[PDB]
Amino acid sequence: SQQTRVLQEKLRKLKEAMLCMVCCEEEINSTFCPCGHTVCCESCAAQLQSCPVCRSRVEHVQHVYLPTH
Amino acid sequence: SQQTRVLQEKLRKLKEAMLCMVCCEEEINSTFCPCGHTVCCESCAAQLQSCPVCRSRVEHVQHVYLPTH
Ligand SMILES: [Zn+2]
Ligand SMILES: [Zn+2]
Ligand SMILES: [Zn+2]
Ligand SMILES: [Zn+2]
Repeated sequence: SQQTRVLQEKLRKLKEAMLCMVCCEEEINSTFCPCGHTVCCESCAAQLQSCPVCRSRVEHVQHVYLPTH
Repeated sequence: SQQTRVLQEKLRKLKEAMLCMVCCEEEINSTFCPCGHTVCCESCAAQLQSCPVCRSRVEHVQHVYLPTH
C-alpha cells in the first residue's frame, strides 16, 4: 500500500541518521570530547582535529557502545 | 498489507532500543567513561558508581548528542 512506501522512507531516514556524516558508509560509534557530538565512525573521527558539527577542538575520541549497534 | 506490519515492527524495535535501560522512558543521551557503554538517560546515569552493563567503575559521564535524537 502507500503506507508501505511511507514506512520504508521513515526506516531509510532513520538508518541514514545512524551512518557516519563524513564517509556515509560505516555506523556511528565515536564521540568527540568534550563537545559530545556523536556523528562519526572511528576511522573518520581519528582524522579530524575539529568537530565537524561545532568546530570545537577534539581533545580525544570516546568509543561508544550503543544497544542499537 | 502484511509488509506494512513488518516495517512498523522494525521501526518500533529500533525506537525501543533507543530508550534508557533503567527508566525505559527517556532517550539514551549519556556515556559511562571510560568503558563507553551508552545505555542511560542523564538522570539514571548520574547516580551510578559502576557501569550497569560491564561493572567497570564510572569515572565520569559524557553527554552525547546523537543525530537520531
Ligand atoms: Zn566514517
Ligand atoms: Zn562538536
Ligand atoms: Zn533513565
Ligand atoms: Zn560499561
